[PDB]
Formats: sequence, structure tokens, C-alpha cells
Amino acid sequence: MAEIGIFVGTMYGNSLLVAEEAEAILTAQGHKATVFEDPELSDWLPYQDKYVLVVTSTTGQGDLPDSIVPLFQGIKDSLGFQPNLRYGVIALGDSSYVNFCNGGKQFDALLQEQSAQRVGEMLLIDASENPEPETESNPWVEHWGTLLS
Repeated sequence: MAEIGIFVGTMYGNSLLVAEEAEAILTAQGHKATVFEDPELSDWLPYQDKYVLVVTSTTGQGDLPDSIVPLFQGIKDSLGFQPNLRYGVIALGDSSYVNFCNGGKQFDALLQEQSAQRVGEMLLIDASENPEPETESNPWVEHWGTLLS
């Protein structure tokens, strides 16, 4: 039984879902998963020797929302070296933008800029084709969840 911190990062603060889905799927599979709203790096530091999940929409023109900015910067500057870390990730947005789902791909690069590891391959949701992100990310968490312990 592993421990998964799920850290949510979207420009709209209301009506979030896929984080609570991901927590619940990973819990249903048998792993101790938990959601963090308005993410602190003081809440990510507990998972340096554990697993983590990044759930983040609103990539826009290739940028992060202010809800997950301080986490992103806090990993790259306040962690800066990582001994045993692994994580998974679910990016979302509109593929009409050049860089589609770069908000979660930035989080992947972050761990690789230090020394940290990856679990499965990330989800990328296109709202232009699927405005129901739980229909994509839920079975993704149900597949990716099999990578945990």
C-alpha cells in the first residue's frame, strides 16, 4: 500500500473533479491517495519519499494557473534535488492552442530538472473533442493506478 498526493492546478477554483476521481480510483485499487486544493509545497514535501499525482487544466498559450504556480516554482527552487521521488500526471485543455497540454508536461520536466522519476505516461485531454474530462482521466487513473504499490 503506497501513498499518493494529488495536487490540483486549474484557473477555475469551482467545479473541479478529476483530482477527487483520481484519489478515489487509486483508493479503490488499494493505494492511500489524497486530494490537495490550492496546493502548498509544504504539502508536497511529505511525498519526497512517496508517490504524487499532478492534475492540471488551463494550459492556455503554454502557462500555469496561479493555483499551481507556487507548487511548480516550489518544487524547482525549494526541492531542487530529490532522492527517491516518483509521480504521475494528467494535463488538460484545448488542442486549438499550439502547445495543447504543456501545463502537465512542464511538471514532468520539473522532476527531470532535479533528479526525480516518472510513473506511466501522462494523460492529455482535449476539450475541443471531449468536454467531459472525467471520461478520459478516470480510466487513465484506473490504468496508471496499476503502476503504483
